[PDB]
Amino acid sequence: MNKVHVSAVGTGLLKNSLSADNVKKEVEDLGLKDWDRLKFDDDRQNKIRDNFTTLKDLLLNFLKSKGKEASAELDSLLSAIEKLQHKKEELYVFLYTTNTWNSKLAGEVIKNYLEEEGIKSELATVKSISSEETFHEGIEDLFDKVIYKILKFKEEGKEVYINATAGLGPETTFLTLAGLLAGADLVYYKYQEFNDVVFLPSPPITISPRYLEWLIEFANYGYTLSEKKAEELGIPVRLLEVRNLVERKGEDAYRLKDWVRKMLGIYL
Amino acid sequence: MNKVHVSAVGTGLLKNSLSADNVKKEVEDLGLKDWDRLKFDDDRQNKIRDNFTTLKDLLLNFLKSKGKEASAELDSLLSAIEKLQHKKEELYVFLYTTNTWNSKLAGEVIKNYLEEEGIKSELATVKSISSEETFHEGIEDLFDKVIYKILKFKEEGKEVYINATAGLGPETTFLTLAGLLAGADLVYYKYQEFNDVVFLPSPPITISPRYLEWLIEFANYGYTLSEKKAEELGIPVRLLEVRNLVERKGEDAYRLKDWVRKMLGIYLGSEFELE
Repeated sequence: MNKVHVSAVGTGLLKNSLSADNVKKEVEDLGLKDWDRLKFDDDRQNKIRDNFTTLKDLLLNFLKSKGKEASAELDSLLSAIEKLQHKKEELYVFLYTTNTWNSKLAGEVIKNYLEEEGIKSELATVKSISSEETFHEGIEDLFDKVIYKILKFKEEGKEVYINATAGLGPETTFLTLAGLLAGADLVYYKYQEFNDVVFLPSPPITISPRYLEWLIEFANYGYTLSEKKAEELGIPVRLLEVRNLVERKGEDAYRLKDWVRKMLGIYL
Repeated sequence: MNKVHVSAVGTGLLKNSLSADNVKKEVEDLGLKDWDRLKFDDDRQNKIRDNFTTLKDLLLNFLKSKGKEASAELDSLLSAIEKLQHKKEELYVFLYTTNTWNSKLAGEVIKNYLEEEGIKSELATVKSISSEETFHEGIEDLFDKVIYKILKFKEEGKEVYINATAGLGPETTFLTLAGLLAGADLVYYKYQEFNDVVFLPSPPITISPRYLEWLIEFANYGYTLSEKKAEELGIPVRLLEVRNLVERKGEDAYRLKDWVRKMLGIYLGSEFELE
């Protein structure tokens, strides 16, 4: 399994499955009508939790019935595997989703489907983003659960392919960017439109070397300074502050942002 | 205008405006029910072109009436401007949209609304992506109309902020990545289910220097290398082929892919192939 595909999983499968009368019936009977849009802390998440095994089998039967197009994630994954001619014996699919019952339901059904197709996979869960505070925690969690896994796959000598299709705006862009900094080989994307997988300009990137030297220096003075130590060591803290890398936390001091610490994990 | 925001414009505004019964009426009278989802070469694009002034004023009055939240683009842009405290005198908004009448309609209304709010802006158009062939041409045009414009704004000494809200999937991942390579300072995004904009980790990035040296070497040898010659230069052509940087041309030749040459224009200058 030298060929890893990485993909987020959303709730599109749950929404699509309401097209089957048997699923719609069960979802309405359980009181789960808008199950594909439940927020992280909606009490109706607990109806999914309580019925998890029976909802898994129900959605796996639906997906078996309808095929890969029931999941935009499966659809992009399996199309890309076909287009790249990756063999099942060489494949590992790293799925991730938010730690919410509706998302985990989708992820486990996709994992079970791939395993019956003879493709090994895992499902990792990341904190939900429900607010601006939790956005930053969510990003850090993506570094720990996903980006560091990419880095480790690359150090084992695996090829890593990122499915940009699935996910909400900012998480997919962050996944792609940080994924490429971690050494991912290629990013792809399926348009439903023309039913074909394209390869994004996936240039291999690094943190700008001027900036990486300054940032590694910070991680030798704790994780703050005073302004006469930054101009001291040729660090344009104004430019660091505009580019969102330091926060004036001190009172003429500067401070190194937690996501930046996580990211230095790629290099140190 | 030393604070430049870059944002795509989509047809969400057109769809949203049908909430207002005066707009819905007028659009339905012209036979423009699905005007937010027309394909680039749908004959109804001509009905938009032919009624453009009328539809512009109608959407602009709807926008005035219902507020910025009728456009995910305006909403993210103006929320971001507020959160960053960017002043009207310092602002310039570079909008871009596909060269289709429904999109140009959305873009002109947003441009007009920003200008009435005292924000100078311009609207560039880029080729439609309607297929796999057109995907690559589409990306090249985004390099030429948007990414090279970011490079120019940076060379003028301006700061550049990218609105990563608006767009289908792949365009905004491309704009984020290539815009950061071109020196963009910050990327932001507005979540619907909150009132506020978040700032993405917008790390300053460059092409990996090992790869940039390898890719520049192709340019010195006519953009093709034998496997043997690639070896003598320390260029791992099979790795480059896995990352889609080169394409195998015959039994024993590797050619730099076209897209890579657009990206190298970031470091060598847009015209570098012509010298």
